[PDB]
Amino acid sequence: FIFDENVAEVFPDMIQRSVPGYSNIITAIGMLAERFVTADSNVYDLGCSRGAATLSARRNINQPNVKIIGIDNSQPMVERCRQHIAAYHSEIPVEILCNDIRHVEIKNASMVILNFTLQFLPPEDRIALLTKIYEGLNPNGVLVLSEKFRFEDTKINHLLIDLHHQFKRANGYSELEVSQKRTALENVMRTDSIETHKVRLKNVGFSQVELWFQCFNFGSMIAVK
Ligand SMILES: Nc1ncnc2c1ncn2[C@@H]1O[C@H](C[Se]CC[C@H](N)C(=O)O)[C@@H](O)[C@H]1O
Ligand SMILES: [Cl-]
Repeated sequence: FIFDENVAEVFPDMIQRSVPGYSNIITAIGMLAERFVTADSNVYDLGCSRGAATLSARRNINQPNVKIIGIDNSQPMVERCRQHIAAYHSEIPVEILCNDIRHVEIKNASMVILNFTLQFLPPEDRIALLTKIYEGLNPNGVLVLSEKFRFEDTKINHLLIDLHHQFKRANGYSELEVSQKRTALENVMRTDSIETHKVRLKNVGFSQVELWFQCFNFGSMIAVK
Protein backbone atom coordinates (compact mmCIF):
# COMPACT_ATOMS: atom_id res chain seq x y z
CA PHE A 1 0.00 0.00 0.00
CA ILE A 2 1.48 3.28 -1.27
CA PHE A 3 -0.32 6.38 -2.51
CA ASP A 4 -0.34 5.44 -6.25
CA GLU A 5 -2.66 6.31 -9.18
CA ASN A 6 -5.28 3.95 -7.76
CA VAL A 7 -5.31 5.26 -4.19
CA ALA A 8 -5.25 8.83 -5.57
CA GLU A 9 -8.41 8.02 -7.54
CA VAL A 10 -10.58 6.35 -4.92
CA PHE A 11 -9.25 8.60 -2.07
CA PRO A 12 -12.32 10.81 -1.44
CA ASP A 13 -14.53 7.76 -1.17
CA MET A 14 -12.01 5.67 0.84
CA ILE A 15 -11.52 8.38 3.47
CA GLN A 16 -15.28 9.11 3.58
CA ARG A 17 -16.06 5.50 4.47
CA SER A 18 -13.24 5.19 6.97
CA VAL A 19 -12.84 8.46 8.94
CA PRO A 20 -15.82 9.20 11.19
CA GLY A 21 -16.61 12.89 11.02
CA TYR A 22 -14.13 13.52 8.14
CA SER A 23 -16.52 15.78 6.33
CA ASN A 24 -17.40 17.88 9.40
CA ILE A 25 -13.70 18.51 9.97
CA ILE A 26 -13.29 19.77 6.42
CA THR A 27 -16.26 22.18 6.94
CA ALA A 28 -14.82 23.25 10.32
CA ILE A 29 -11.43 23.84 8.68
CA GLY A 30 -13.21 26.45 6.49
CA MET A 31 -14.68 28.08 9.68
CA LEU A 32 -11.22 28.05 11.26
CA ALA A 33 -9.69 29.61 8.15
CA GLU A 34 -12.21 32.45 8.35
CA ARG A 35 -11.21 33.02 11.98
CA PHE A 36 -7.49 32.52 11.75
CA VAL A 37 -6.22 33.38 8.30
CA THR A 38 -4.87 36.96 8.19
CA ALA A 39 -4.18 39.19 5.17
CA ASP A 40 -0.64 39.12 3.78
CA SER A 41 0.03 35.58 5.07
CA ASN A 42 0.46 32.06 3.82
CA VAL A 43 -1.59 28.95 4.46
CA TYR A 44 0.14 25.55 4.25
CA ASP A 45 -1.78 22.29 3.77
CA LEU A 46 0.67 19.51 4.64
CA GLY A 47 0.06 16.15 2.96
CA CYS A 48 -2.63 17.80 0.96
CA SER A 49 -3.84 14.79 -1.10
CA ARG A 50 -6.77 15.80 -3.36
CA GLY A 51 -6.93 19.22 -1.72
CA ALA A 52 -10.19 19.00 0.27
CA ALA A 53 -8.87 20.96 3.26
CA THR A 54 -7.13 23.29 0.89
CA LEU A 55 -10.30 24.20 -0.97
CA SER A 56 -12.28 24.42 2.25
CA ALA A 57 -9.84 26.96 3.58
CA ARG A 58 -9.59 28.80 0.24
CA ARG A 59 -13.34 29.15 -0.01
CA ASN A 60 -13.56 30.78 3.41
CA ILE A 61 -10.62 33.24 3.19
CA ASN A 62 -11.70 36.83 2.56
CA GLN A 63 -8.46 38.59 3.30
CA PRO A 64 -6.13 40.14 0.72
CA ASN A 65 -2.68 39.07 -0.26
CA VAL A 66 -3.08 35.49 1.05
CA LYS A 67 -1.33 32.53 -0.60
CA ILE A 68 -1.92 28.80 -0.15
CA ILE A 69 0.78 26.17 -0.50
CA GLY A 70 -0.26 22.54 -0.50
CA ILE A 71 2.42 19.84 -0.28
CA ASP A 72 2.20 16.06 -0.91
CA ASN A 73 5.14 13.77 -1.80
CA SER A 74 3.03 11.51 -4.04
CA GLN A 75 3.04 12.64 -7.69
CA PRO A 76 -0.26 10.81 -8.45
CA MET A 77 -1.85 12.70 -5.60
CA VAL A 78 -0.28 16.07 -6.62
CA GLU A 79 -1.50 15.84 -10.18
CA ARG A 80 -5.17 15.37 -9.25
CA CYS A 81 -4.78 18.03 -6.59
CA ARG A 82 -3.59 20.74 -8.91
CA GLN A 83 -6.19 19.81 -11.50
CA HIS A 84 -8.96 19.60 -8.91
CA ILE A 85 -8.01 23.10 -7.67
CA ALA A 86 -7.66 24.74 -11.14
CA ALA A 87 -11.34 23.72 -11.61
CA TYR A 88 -12.55 26.36 -9.12
CA HIS A 89 -12.08 30.01 -9.55
CA SER A 90 -10.67 32.16 -6.82
CA GLU A 91 -8.58 35.20 -6.44
CA ILE A 92 -6.45 33.36 -3.93
CA PRO A 93 -3.51 31.68 -5.62
CA VAL A 94 -2.58 28.11 -4.67
CA GLU A 95 0.79 26.47 -5.32
CA ILE A 96 0.94 22.72 -4.90
CA LEU A 97 4.33 21.14 -4.45
CA CYS A 98 5.50 17.56 -4.76
CA ASN A 99 7.90 17.23 -1.83
CA ASP A 100 8.33 15.56 1.43
CA ILE A 101 6.95 17.78 4.25
CA ARG A 102 10.05 17.18 6.32
CA HIS A 103 12.14 19.26 3.90
CA VAL A 104 9.87 22.17 3.03
CA GLU A 105 10.12 25.66 4.34
CA ILE A 106 7.26 27.20 6.34
CA LYS A 107 7.19 30.97 6.61
CA ASN A 108 4.79 33.85 7.34
CA ALA A 109 1.96 31.38 8.04
CA SER A 110 -1.28 32.30 9.76
CA MET A 111 -2.48 28.69 9.34
CA VAL A 112 -0.94 25.25 8.91
CA ILE A 113 -2.93 22.08 8.34
CA LEU A 114 -1.74 18.57 9.12
CA ASN A 115 -4.97 16.77 8.38
CA PHE A 116 -4.31 13.10 9.12
CA THR A 117 -0.80 13.29 7.91
CA LEU A 118 1.53 13.30 10.91
CA GLN A 119 0.69 9.70 11.66
CA PHE A 120 2.38 8.79 8.37
CA LEU A 121 5.74 10.32 9.44
CA PRO A 122 8.21 8.26 11.46
CA PRO A 123 7.53 8.98 15.12
CA GLU A 124 11.05 10.32 15.58
CA ASP A 125 10.44 12.92 12.85
CA ARG A 126 7.34 14.52 14.35
CA ILE A 127 8.84 16.92 16.84
CA ALA A 128 11.18 18.39 14.26
CA LEU A 129 8.29 18.99 11.84
CA LEU A 130 6.02 20.52 14.52
CA THR A 131 8.96 22.62 15.60
CA LYS A 132 9.50 23.92 12.10
CA ILE A 133 5.76 24.61 11.88
CA TYR A 134 5.79 26.44 15.20
CA GLU A 135 8.71 28.57 13.99
CA GLY A 136 7.17 29.31 10.63
CA LEU A 137 3.84 30.52 12.07
CA ASN A 138 3.30 34.14 12.88
CA PRO A 139 2.05 35.24 16.32
CA ASN A 140 -1.54 34.04 16.81
CA GLY A 141 -1.06 31.64 13.92
CA VAL A 142 -2.77 28.25 14.05
CA LEU A 143 -1.83 24.55 13.48
CA VAL A 144 -4.88 22.40 12.87
CA LEU A 145 -3.89 18.81 13.65
CA SER A 146 -6.32 15.93 12.81
CA GLU A 147 -5.24 12.40 13.72
CA LYS A 148 -6.37 8.90 14.47
CA PHE A 149 -5.76 8.47 18.12
CA ARG A 150 -4.78 5.60 20.29
CA PHE A 151 -5.99 5.45 23.92
CA GLU A 152 -3.77 4.42 26.81
CA ASP A 153 -6.81 2.63 28.36
CA THR A 154 -7.02 -0.73 26.61
CA LYS A 155 -10.66 -1.35 27.19
CA ILE A 156 -11.58 2.09 25.88
CA ASN A 157 -9.24 1.71 22.90
CA HIS A 158 -11.10 -1.45 21.91
CA LEU A 159 -14.49 0.05 22.50
CA LEU A 160 -13.62 2.90 20.17
CA ILE A 161 -11.93 0.71 17.53
CA ASP A 162 -15.13 -1.37 17.47
CA LEU A 163 -17.32 1.72 16.99
CA HIS A 164 -14.94 2.63 14.22
CA HIS A 165 -15.47 -0.85 12.65
CA GLN A 166 -19.27 -0.47 13.03
CA PHE A 167 -19.01 2.84 11.06
CA LYS A 168 -16.83 1.37 8.34
CA ARG A 169 -19.32 -1.47 7.88
CA ALA A 170 -22.30 0.85 7.91
CA ASN A 171 -20.65 2.69 5.02
CA GLY A 172 -19.68 -0.41 3.06
CA TYR A 173 -15.99 0.18 3.48
CA SER A 174 -15.10 -3.41 2.41
CA GLU A 175 -16.57 -2.81 -1.04
CA LEU A 176 -13.43 -0.87 -1.93
CA GLU A 177 -10.67 -2.76 -3.68
CA VAL A 178 -8.00 -0.85 -1.60
CA SER A 179 -9.99 -1.81 1.52
CA GLN A 180 -7.65 -4.51 2.81
CA LYS A 181 -4.22 -3.06 1.98
CA ARG A 182 -5.52 0.11 3.63
CA THR A 183 -6.75 -1.82 6.66
CA ALA A 184 -3.35 -3.53 6.95
CA LEU A 185 -1.64 -0.14 7.02
CA GLU A 186 -3.75 1.20 9.87
CA ASN A 187 -2.93 -1.95 11.88
CA VAL A 188 0.76 -1.04 11.82
CA MET A 189 0.40 2.76 11.93
CA ARG A 190 2.13 4.35 14.94
CA THR A 191 -0.58 6.63 16.31
CA ASP A 192 -0.35 8.78 19.43
CA SER A 193 -2.83 9.41 22.22
CA ILE A 194 -4.54 12.82 22.50
CA GLU A 195 -2.52 13.59 25.59
CA THR A 196 0.74 12.78 23.78
CA HIS A 197 -0.23 15.18 21.02
CA LYS A 198 -1.08 18.02 23.41
CA VAL A 199 2.04 17.65 25.56
CA ARG A 200 4.28 17.67 22.45
CA LEU A 201 2.52 20.65 20.94
CA LYS A 202 2.99 22.52 24.22
CA ASN A 203 6.67 21.56 24.40
CA VAL A 204 7.30 22.95 20.94
CA GLY A 205 5.97 26.27 22.29
CA PHE A 206 2.34 26.70 21.41
CA SER A 207 0.40 28.75 23.95
CA GLN A 208 -3.08 27.37 23.38
CA VAL A 209 -3.54 23.70 22.65
CA GLU A 210 -6.88 21.95 22.66
CA LEU A 211 -8.87 19.16 21.09
CA TRP A 212 -11.86 20.79 19.32
CA PHE A 213 -13.37 17.74 17.63
CA GLN A 214 -13.70 14.03 18.10
CA CYS A 215 -15.73 11.11 16.89
CA PHE A 216 -14.73 7.72 18.35
CA ASN A 217 -10.96 7.37 17.82
CA PHE A 218 -10.49 10.15 15.33
CA GLY A 219 -10.31 13.83 16.07
CA SER A 220 -8.67 17.15 15.57
CA MET A 221 -6.94 19.71 17.66
CA ILE A 222 -5.73 23.30 17.38
CA ALA A 223 -2.49 24.85 18.60
CA VAL A 224 -2.30 28.64 18.61
CA LYS A 225 1.10 30.30 18.60
N1 LIG B 1 6.39 13.09 4.06
C1 LIG B 1 5.34 13.45 3.33
N2 LIG B 1 5.43 14.60 2.58
C2 LIG B 1 4.35 14.94 1.86
N3 LIG B 1 3.19 14.31 1.78
C3 LIG B 1 3.14 13.16 2.56
C4 LIG B 1 4.17 12.68 3.36
N4 LIG B 1 3.81 11.50 4.03
C5 LIG B 1 2.58 11.24 3.68
N5 LIG B 1 2.08 12.24 2.77
C6 LIG B 1 0.71 12.31 2.18
O1 LIG B 1 -0.08 12.15 3.36
C7 LIG B 1 -1.44 12.10 2.90
C8 LIG B 1 -2.21 11.37 3.99
SE1 LIG B 1 -4.16 11.25 3.72
C9 LIG B 1 -4.49 13.14 4.11
C10 LIG B 1 -5.94 13.63 4.02
C11 LIG B 1 -5.95 15.00 3.28
N6 LIG B 1 -5.05 15.92 4.00
C12 LIG B 1 -7.43 15.57 3.18
O2 LIG B 1 -7.71 16.62 3.81
O3 LIG B 1 -8.29 14.93 2.56
C13 LIG B 1 -1.37 11.38 1.43
O4 LIG B 1 -2.00 12.03 0.28
C14 LIG B 1 0.18 11.19 1.30
O5 LIG B 1 0.74 11.14 -0.03
CL1 LIG C 1 -5.39 9.13 5.17
